This record gives sequence, structure tokens and C-alpha cells, in this order.
Amino acid sequence: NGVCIAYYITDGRNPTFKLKDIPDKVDMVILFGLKYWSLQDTTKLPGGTGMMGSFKSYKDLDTQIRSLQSRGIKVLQNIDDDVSWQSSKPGGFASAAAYGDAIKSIVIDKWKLDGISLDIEHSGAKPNPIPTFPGYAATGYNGWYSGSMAATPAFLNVISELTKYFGTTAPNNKQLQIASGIDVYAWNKIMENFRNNFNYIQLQSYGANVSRTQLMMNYATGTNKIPASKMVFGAYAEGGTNQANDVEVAKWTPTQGAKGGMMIYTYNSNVSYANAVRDAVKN
Ligand SMILES: CC(=O)N[C@@H]1[C@@H](O)[C@H](O[C@@H]2O[C@H](CO[C@H]3O[C@H](CO)[C@@H](O)[C@H](O)[C@@H]3O[C@@H]3O[C@H](CO)[C@@H](O[C@@H]4O[C@H](CO)[C@H](O)[C@H](O)[C@H]4O)[C@H](O)[C@H]3NC(C)=O)[C@@H](O)[C@H](O[C@H]3O[C@H](CO)[C@@H](O)[C@H](O)[C@@H]3O[C@@H]3O[C@H](CO)[C@@H](O[C@@H]4O[C@H](CO)[C@H](O)[C@H](O)[C@H]4O)[C@H](O)[C@H]3NC(C)=O)[C@@H]2O)[C@@H](CO)O[C@H]1O
Repeated sequence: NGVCIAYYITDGRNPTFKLKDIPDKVDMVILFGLKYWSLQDTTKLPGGTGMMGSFKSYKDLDTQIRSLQSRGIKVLQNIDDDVSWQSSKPGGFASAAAYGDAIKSIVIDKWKLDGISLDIEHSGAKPNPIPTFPGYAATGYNGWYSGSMAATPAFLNVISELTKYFGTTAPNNKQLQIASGIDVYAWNKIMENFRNNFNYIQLQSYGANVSRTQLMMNYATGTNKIPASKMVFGAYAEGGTNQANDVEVAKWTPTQGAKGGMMIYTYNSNVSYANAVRDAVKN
């Protein structure tokens, strides 16, 4: 019985399925697409358009969020890694501490959200040297996802500062999760440093079968030393074609022990698909 984490991309797709329509047996919802800078300054992106396409206005967004929380569903904000994380001015703030405070100020202080999930896969400087990727048998991936970036010290500082307000060691029960892949350059160093801070660690194993997820599990647990109970796999509902596999992964208990659960990308892309995955990981 794992967790069921639902991504709700706010780009207006499948509009009749409102954020508040997230069904029961869904533990958390991660607002996705919508950027934290829109939560920060609500006047820049008109409601009902772009990444606010899913809502009539910011008030509508705010109201639906509460609708989920009052039902006990945690609502997290997606935060994407960015090349500015590798600089001394992450997010254009003065330091990683400043960046961290800002995220805390916007996501928690202002929007009273339950935490954040880090989508780690964006471009930036590659590591140097680039290590030899272990390979498929060892990780479930063929090689590096060349479009990701190195977890340089500056990049690590950002996450470190964020762990002060989000995650297992932060106060006020705030979630800190990550959605990435063993193939992203920054993976290993992120886990060497913060695996224990993450409540859940999601692998974007879109389109995988149980065999491939197990391969990932072998590495995540054996080499990255991640507790099996934090591992969450990705159900690619957006694709609409891998449900049977997703359902199997959802029901599946890795050889290393009970996993954290499943995340669904995205629940609102195909509700029936998402419900099946939810049902599978829950029952
Ligand atoms: C966890 C995970 O799975 N990770 C990723 C997945 O995210 C990814 O799935 C796709 O995600 C896209 C969203 O990505 C953006 O948001 C996330 C979360 O914040 C970011 O991580 C990601 O990087 C994207 O954000 C980007 O941020 C950067 C900066 O932060 C922006 O760049 C800046 O831009 C400014 C300009 O202002 C300036 O130039 C700066 O210099 C520059 O840095 C960048 O703009 C921004 N990118 C975006 C997109 O905003 C989804 O969009 C994507 O969904 C589309 O594609 C999939 C294919 O996989 C389709 O299945 C799906 O149907 C969809 O198609 C689009 O659907 C929408 C839904 O409605 C349609 O919208 C309609 O559009 C109409 C006009 O065309 C009307 O407006 C209408 O009202 C509206 O509803 C749209 O028409 C469809 N068109 C497209 C694009 O096909 C998918 O979910 C996956 C797969 O790549 O990878 C995982 O690893």
C-alpha cells in the first residue's frame, strides 16, 4: 500500500477535471507547469491562460487548493532545477539561502502549500569529467540524459537550503520530493547529500515495466543507498498507452522491500488511467 502522488498540470488540458476534482485515495497533488514566480507575482500570467490555463483566476486556484487540503490531500508546488542553480545567484536571488527563503516565502508563507517537488532534469553545465554511466543492466537506463546538468556545489547549496524548510528534517510537516532519473548527471550527488531529506524520491520511469523499475531499484538502493520506502515510480498517464505496465508496477513490491509508491503524470491527462494506477497502488 504505497502513496499515490498526483501531478496536476495546470495548462488547461481536460478543463472539466478541475484541481478540486482530484479523487480520494490520492495522497498528494503536485501543482505542475505553474511556476513559483507566478505564485510569487500573480499579476504577470493572466488566469485562464498559459500555465494558469486550468483556472478561471488566481482566486479559483487558491480555492481549489484549499478544497484538496481540507480533505487531507497534501498539495505541493513543483520547482524545476535551472542553470541558475549552478551560479551564485540561483533564481536570480543573492545566494542559495536567499533562494531557499524565497521558495519558502512563496510556497509556504504565502500560498500555505504542503511542500515542493523538485523536477531535476533541466539543462546546464555538464559534469567534468563526465563519468562513465554504469549502463542498462546496472540502472535501467542506457546512458546519461545529456540534457541535464551537473550537481555542482552551488547546485547542491540550493537543495541544501531548501531542506531547511522542506523535507524530513524541516519543521511544520512540509514535503520535499524529487522527480528525476538515475540518468541525470546530478542524481548521485543529490542522493549522496539529500536522500534522507526527501519524503519521496520519484523516478520518471515513464513507459517502464516491472523488470525495468526493478533494475532502477537495484541501483537506487544498492548504490545510491536510498531507503526502498522513498522510491516512487512514474505512471505516464499523459501517454495513455502504458496502463497495464503501470498497474503492475503500482502493485509491485521490489525485491528490496516495499516502495514509496507511484506518482502519476499527470492525473488530469487521463483520469481513468490515473484512477487505475491509484487503485493499483492502493489496493
Ligand atoms: C515530472 C516530469 O514528467 N517532467 C517532464 C515533463 O514535464 C514533460 O512533460 C511535458 O511537460 C510540459 C510542461 O513543461 C514545462 O513546465 C515544467 C514544470 O514547470 C518544466 O519543468 C518544463 O521545463 C516546462 O517549463 C518551461 O520552463 C522554462 C523556464 O522555466 C520556459 O522557458 C523560458 O521561456 C521564456 C518565455 O516566456 C523565455 O524565453 C526564457 O528565456 C525561457 O527560459 C518554458 O517556456 C517552459 N515550457 C513550457 C512548455 O511552458 C508540457 O507542456 C508537455 O505537454 C505537452 O506536450 C506533451 C508531449 O509530451 C503532450 O502530450 C501534451 O498534450 C502537451 O501538449 C500541449 O498540451 C497543452 C495542454 O492544454 C496545450 O495547451 C493549449 O494550448 C493552446 C495553444 O496552443 C491554448 O493556449 C489552450 O488554451 C491550451 O490549453 C498545447 O496546445 C499542447 N501543445 C504542445 C506543446 O504540444 C508535457 O506535459 C515530459 C515530456 O517532455 O518530460 C518529463 O521529464
